[PDB]
Amino acid sequence: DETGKELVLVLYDYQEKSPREVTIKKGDILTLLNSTNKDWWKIEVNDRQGFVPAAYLKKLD
Repeated sequence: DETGKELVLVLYDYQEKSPREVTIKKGDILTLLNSTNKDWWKIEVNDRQGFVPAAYLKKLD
């Protein structure tokens, strides 16, 4: 994790809305840190970790 193993493809741009969210760019390949919640997954982008919509990411496997 925390940069390595499970990766995800960002399907659409996403602008953070809550203090626990992060902003992601469409077309980015990022580390999937936690996919236990159906609607909200934690990922890493740059030097940040936070949630974004699960539907806005595709799991790469």
